[PDB]
Amino acid sequence: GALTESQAALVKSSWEEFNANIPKHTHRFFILVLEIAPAAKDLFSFLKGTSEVPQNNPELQAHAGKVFKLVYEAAIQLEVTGVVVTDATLKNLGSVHVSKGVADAHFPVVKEAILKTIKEVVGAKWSEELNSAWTIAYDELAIVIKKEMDDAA
Ligand code: HEM
Repeated sequence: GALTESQAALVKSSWEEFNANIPKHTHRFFILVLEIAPAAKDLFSFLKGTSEVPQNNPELQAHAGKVFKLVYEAAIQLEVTGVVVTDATLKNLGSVHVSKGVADAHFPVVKEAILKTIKEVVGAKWSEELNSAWTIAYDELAIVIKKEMDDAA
């Protein structure tokens, strides 16, 4: 709907399971990115000039771990305040994405790689409600990001 408390619980819950195996889950996210849009590889500094996604890279792990953390925090924020607040960081994030060649048409790619990751993290605990909670948070965070991008360009 607009993030109920049982929806926020599920995001936090699946988020903690994700965090439990960063090496594994973060490698798996970039696999799902590249399965969707193989052309995206080149945008990523730690993937460029590599054949396969690295499995024990600290840069990949740090990046993909931050990404998930910000969707999960966006979802708590929506639950609690009703909105996503734009701060310096999301302003900062807009200029970096503009610097790296990210367009609005790229957002659906990372959104589906994140849904598929989480589905594999929770396994049998997956529900259509968890799915809609991550969807809402991602979508609300991208809208903020996208305008900070559109203001940087
Ligand atoms: C809400 C959705 C997204 C979130 C929360 C987000 C978050 C981030 C963050 C936190 C970083 C590192 C920022 C820094 O400290 O420099 C970053 C970098 C990056 N992101 Fe995203 N991102 C999102 C969507 C996307 C999309 C759709 C793409 C395009 C395929 C993308 C591509 C990149 C690239 C190319 C970098 C630079 C990382 C590097 O090359 O080292 N992002 N993103």
